[PDB]
Amino acid sequence: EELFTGVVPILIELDGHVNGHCFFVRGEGEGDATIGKLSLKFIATTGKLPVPWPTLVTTLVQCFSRYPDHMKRHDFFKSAMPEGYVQERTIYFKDDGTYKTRAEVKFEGDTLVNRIELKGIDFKEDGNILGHKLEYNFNSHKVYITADKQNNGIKANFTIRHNVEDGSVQLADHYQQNTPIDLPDDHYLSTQTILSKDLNEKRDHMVLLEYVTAA
Ligand SMILES: [Cu+2]
Repeated sequence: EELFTGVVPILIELDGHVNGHCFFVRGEGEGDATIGKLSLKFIATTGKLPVPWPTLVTTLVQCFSRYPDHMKRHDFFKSAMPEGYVQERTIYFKDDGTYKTRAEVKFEGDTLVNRIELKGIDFKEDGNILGHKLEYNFNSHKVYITADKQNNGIKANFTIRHNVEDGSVQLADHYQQNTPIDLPDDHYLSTQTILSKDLNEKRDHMVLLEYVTAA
């Protein structure tokens, strides 16, 4: 709780391998967990990414979600601090390839840091992902959390809707395990996101603003 009153600096570092391709992504910014606001800039320090930016958005700190006082007792992510929880995920793109990921989220000094390993496999050649055919926007989604207990963590479930350029939609099935390095009765996070760019950046990048509240 108290480690998130005020505004906290965020550092996100990603390690990506998809179909033999390679990338590293670094993001700075800050979060305000008392109103659920995130602001972040990400740079692909290894030139043009091999996947479209919005596939990585879900993957790149839920501990910045806003919990109503009446729900403060059900916030897992904050309870596991300043020590760090591990976020594990599996992501199926329908009829297109998979992401499997592991991440440690923890405080380092006064910075909340999130360090991430990613593998991406079986992704179709010139499918929507490897073919960069998704629109550069993000939609709203609900993230259904539930207790794990038998491994002192939480699980999660949601489906991301991706806008394809022609007008169809790429579905991305997420499964999630978090585990500490507290338990919540079944609720969900309501997520809202805006993908932008910075007209004074040359490098390849993404600006991201986002609001999340629990219900
Ligand atoms: Cu690597």
